[PDB]
Amino acid sequence: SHSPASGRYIQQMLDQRCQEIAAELCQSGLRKMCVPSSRIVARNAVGITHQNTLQWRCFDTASLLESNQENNGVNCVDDCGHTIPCPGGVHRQNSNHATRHEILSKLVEEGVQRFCSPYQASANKYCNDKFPGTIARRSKGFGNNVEVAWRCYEKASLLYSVYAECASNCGTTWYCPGGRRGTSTELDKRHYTEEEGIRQAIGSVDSPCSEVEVCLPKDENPPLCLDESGQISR
Ligand SMILES: [Cl-]
Ligand SMILES: [Cl-]
Repeated sequence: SHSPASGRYIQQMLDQRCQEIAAELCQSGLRKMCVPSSRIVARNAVGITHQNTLQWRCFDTASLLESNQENNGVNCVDDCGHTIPCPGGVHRQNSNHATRHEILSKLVEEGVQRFCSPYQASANKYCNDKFPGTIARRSKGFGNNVEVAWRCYEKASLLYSVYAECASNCGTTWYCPGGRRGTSTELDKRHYTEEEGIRQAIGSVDSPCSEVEVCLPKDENPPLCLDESGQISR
């Protein structure tokens, strides 16, 4: 019934916030922002010409390109607050968007506290300490679509639509958006396999449960800590 997988709760909150922002702007007279909520998503991306940094912005999906080149791909966010390539690209002349970097950043920060597994956080911190900008997944490498290993992946090499293994809030198997296909493109090379280091980072996290409790993971912190059953007479 319920899957061991990220609910993408941060991204969901950002999209709803962006839908509210577009509606406010519509009420201020900004005609192009008067749209149903299905047209509005939050993406972290470049904007129009000269808007060349990654910022959180509210986009009208009817203005996004189906594909992107270098530079102009859009990014979504995992539940540990990392931005990862999502389908689509910014039309640099024609984009219909509203940049809202402060409020959306604040919502990401708040959402990280709720939704980010401390075991995943540890793995991500290891990777970023060692290789700035990278995050941890147990996923595919270059030119091999079967084998998985814990690696520090450059975020631009991940696909938000592809789920890959990450650490649950009990340090158990979970799956998160931002994965590899194991294909053989240049981007498929952009990672550092670190089995021992990531595993050590994961193993170093203190359990939220006592040693007389069983940790059952959840998609939001904290996990369930159930009293382990006794050596009962059955
Ligand atoms: Cl996630
Ligand atoms: Cl803002």
